[PDB]
Amino acid sequence: HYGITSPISLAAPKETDCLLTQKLVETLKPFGVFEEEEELQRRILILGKLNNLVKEWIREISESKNLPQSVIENVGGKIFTFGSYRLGVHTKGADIDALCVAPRHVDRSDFFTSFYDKLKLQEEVKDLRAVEEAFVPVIKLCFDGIEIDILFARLALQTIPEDLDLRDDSLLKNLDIRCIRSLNGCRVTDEILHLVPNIDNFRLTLRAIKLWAKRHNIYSNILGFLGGVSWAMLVARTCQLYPNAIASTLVHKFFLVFSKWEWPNPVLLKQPEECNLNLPVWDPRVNPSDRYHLMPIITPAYPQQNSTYNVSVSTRMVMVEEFKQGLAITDEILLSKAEWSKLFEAPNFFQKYKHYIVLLASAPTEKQRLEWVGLVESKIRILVGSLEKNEFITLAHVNPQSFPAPKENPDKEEFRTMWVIGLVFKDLTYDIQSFTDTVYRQAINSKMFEVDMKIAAMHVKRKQLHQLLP
Ligand SMILES: Nc1ncnc2c1ncn2[C@@H]1O[C@H](COP(=O)(O)OP(=O)(O)OP(=O)(O)O)C[C@H]1O
Ligand SMILES: [Mg+2]
Repeated sequence: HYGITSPISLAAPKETDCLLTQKLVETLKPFGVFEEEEELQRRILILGKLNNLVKEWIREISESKNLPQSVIENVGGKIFTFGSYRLGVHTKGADIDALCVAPRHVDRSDFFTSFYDKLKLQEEVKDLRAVEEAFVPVIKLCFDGIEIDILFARLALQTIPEDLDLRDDSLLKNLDIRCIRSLNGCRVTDEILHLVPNIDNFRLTLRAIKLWAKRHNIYSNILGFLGGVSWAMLVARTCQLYPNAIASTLVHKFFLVFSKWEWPNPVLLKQPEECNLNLPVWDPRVNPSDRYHLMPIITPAYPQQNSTYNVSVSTRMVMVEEFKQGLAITDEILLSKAEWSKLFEAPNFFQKYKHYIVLLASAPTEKQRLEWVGLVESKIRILVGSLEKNEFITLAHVNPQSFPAPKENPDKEEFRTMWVIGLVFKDLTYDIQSFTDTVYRQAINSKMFEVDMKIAAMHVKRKQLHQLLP
């Protein structure tokens, strides 16, 4: 079977679960969860165009390197996809994650120069922006209105066979880490798709879970919660444990299983083999550092890593409790005492805590507000870390959903967004100032700050929140 343990139940559904699974599908449609068929066709044709451009590009490089006409006639080249799109659970408006795989005679500097220019002169391309210096180098663009983030990797192969499988550990044999990191995404995705008993049932379930997580304010890797990959792996492990169940049951078992999971025991999709290479691998047995991890969900391809080391005490608490409520609602639905709609109802965040901290960030230009909000959000965990060390606080729940904030000037217009943070006690002015000072500081030190880029935080009581809001 699938997994590092035996399944929990091999039971198949009853017609009763089949019609219950159809009502789920129906409850999801209004939420944009399912992309339109005409649009999926649009995206398919778009990738074909891209795949060809990559082919065309590589051939030209194969010619400038004068390689024999035999090689030139067989070098190949290919565009691989990964993440939600490749998983089959991308929603309306979601971006596409792609990797460009080329043979050895095409360097990375070629990707950022020869290939970048080729995209630059295509009629369908817009917003062609590159980031050659990121953790995972990437060229971003908007192809016919579709956001596409493209990684790049150079393999030690002379030619790229159409049936190349990127899971073969040998492919990493002595390669630049940049290349290794760029391959990780596809491998992890391709692994997940090969570790679940029934993909179709996996897709529909993942669909339901991601909506639920987003609606319940716990969807964000950056802010210490879970991102697409993490949710996909949790859902996959659930499938491995109920190989013959369908979506209505899996969604339920998802909550049954994880609301009772004993953290920090790690969530693994397969047994980790040992490989000669010396790459970072999550392993509490050899690495003491990895023992402090709170809610580990490990990547299935070498080198395995914890996809959620941003999860703190607060976030872990929040999600554990959210799993319990989740289990409860599905329990009713399964007893026909509730509708699937009840699972996707968002409990008013602005009313579920007796205290809150509100983050205000703004810049002089819409262009800047967007850039500023970027930097700010990456630092919000710092404040939570502080709020946590405080002896009077139990947890800080940052709502990963920011938004435009009220006017602070009736005259000139304003580009100001805001955040609302949940609090739970067992004054806060000092911790908030350290944060504020630290944000203004790190931003300025890393040359990513402009005069008039403001950031203010303030404590507020529930009753007073509704004021500083719509
Ligand atoms: N920790 C990770 N391990 C392996 N692959 C990762 C990891 N983080 C990101 N990726 C890959 O990069 C992709 C980044 O997009 P991200 O938004 O994080 O997830 P996604 O599920 O593809 O997208 P959605 O949020 O569902 O739209 C997702 C996955 O294919
Ligand atoms: Mg994505």
